[PDB]
Amino acid sequence: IVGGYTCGANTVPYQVSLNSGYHFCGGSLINSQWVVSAAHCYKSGIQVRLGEDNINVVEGNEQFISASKSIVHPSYNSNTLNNDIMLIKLKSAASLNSRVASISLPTSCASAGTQCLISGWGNTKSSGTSYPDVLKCLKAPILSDSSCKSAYPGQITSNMFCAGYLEGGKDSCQGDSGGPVVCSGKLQGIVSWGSGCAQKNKPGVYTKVCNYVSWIKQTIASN
Ligand SMILES: C[C@H]1CCCC[C@@H]1Oc1cccc(-c2nc3cc(C(N)=[NH2+])c(F)cc3[nH]2)c1[O-]
Ligand SMILES: [Ca+2]
Ligand SMILES: [Cl-]
Repeated sequence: IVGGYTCGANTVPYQVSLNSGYHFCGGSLINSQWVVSAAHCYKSGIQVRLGEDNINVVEGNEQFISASKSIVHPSYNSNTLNNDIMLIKLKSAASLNSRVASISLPTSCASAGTQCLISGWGNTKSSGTSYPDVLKCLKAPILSDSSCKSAYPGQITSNMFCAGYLEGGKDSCQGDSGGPVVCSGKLQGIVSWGSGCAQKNKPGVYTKVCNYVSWIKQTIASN
């Protein structure tokens, strides 16, 4: 997160860290046994780390659970990043409490101007690499489709939306990939891609989760 602030320990209880010996992507807990992340964060040997704040210190509240299976969306296109969503099933259910909680899936899509919370342990520099120990937060609005398509002509599909600041300075970045974009208590986006981080007129692009609720529910119900 570039230009964001320290969230405060456990204030984002649905945030998870996907770990393979180091933090590589974020994700969102949607029930006690499933996490939603981005398809491009897929890899084998994933350990999901819940209740985290400092990812380099065991401070208490952490639950480390291995992924039993990862389900990348069948129509995921790694060249356009269209359908960039993945579901991860945990080997055992997590114990939910006030520090580890699931976030709700939306019943409708959000409108331009909605203010959302984006969080993660991704890079904090737009020019260079500085990865934080604790969770960073950024409040950012969903942009209109016209401004998004004007920024990324020919690359935005109906399963994506832009959120951020066209002036640059505040944005999600590499490492935040797979994590949550929550608006009015509902998970509306997944950090997916963007050109650089916090650059002027190059906002972040997020997977539009409201277009995948029936898919998430049918897939969870059959696995
Ligand atoms: C291929 C996976 C393997 C595990 C590590 C993440 C990597 O994926 C990535 C590699 C390099 C950059 C990104 C990335 N940059 C990003 C920048 C932005 C933004 N400008 N708001 C964003 F929204 C998502 C991004 N994701 C990214 O998601
Ligand atoms: Ca920790
Ligand atoms: Cl276009």
